[PDB]
Amino acid sequence: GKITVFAAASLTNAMQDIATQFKKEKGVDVVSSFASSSTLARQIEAGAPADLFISADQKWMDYAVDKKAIDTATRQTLLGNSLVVVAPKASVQKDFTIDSKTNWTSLLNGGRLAVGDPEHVPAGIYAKEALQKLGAWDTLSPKLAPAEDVRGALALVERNEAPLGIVYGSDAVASKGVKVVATFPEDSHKKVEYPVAVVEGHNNATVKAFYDYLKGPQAAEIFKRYGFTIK
Repeated sequence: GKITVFAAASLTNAMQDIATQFKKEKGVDVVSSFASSSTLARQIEAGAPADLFISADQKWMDYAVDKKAIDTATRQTLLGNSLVVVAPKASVQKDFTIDSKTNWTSLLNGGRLAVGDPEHVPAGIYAKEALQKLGAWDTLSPKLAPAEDVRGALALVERNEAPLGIVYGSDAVASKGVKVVATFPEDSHKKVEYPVAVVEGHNNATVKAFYDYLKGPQAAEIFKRYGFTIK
């Protein structure tokens, strides 16, 4: 039959390849919707008939659980990731270090810093927490180029519409157009974690077999090659 997965936009390439292999080996079509985890959790609350939800943070899974929208016994942390700064591939921007004295103003040179919208996109929330911790937020908040999800922020940098952007380490792996120029210290922000859960009322043998496959070795291979860490 058919399975619908709502997945954080950073999972795009990994989930597409997983769906391909799952169809090949088991016959079932997996159709994913990719968007900010916030948008997808709100769609699920409203009644969108997703079978599985994978969030780029604990926050928006918590939100869907609190709304009684999730089969909570299935909830498990699946993946981790790093938070990075990226530049267009061709840019001459050097690697730099991120600390309380980083000269963000200098690095941007009058350009914007592409981010997932920090009002709700997990990549933006992680970014804001870090820049607040580091004392850079009041300097950088006027210079942001927010995006509907972390892949829209990635696309701004790819197109050299922003000279730097904050995206996940895995997003740099997926893109042929950017390179990593810095990594946020892990102690600057909450650990990046992706919970998966079956959506309430969607726990049937078909959906459950694909849920199990996500936690399995074929999926793990694909996730690792796309720059996710396996929990």
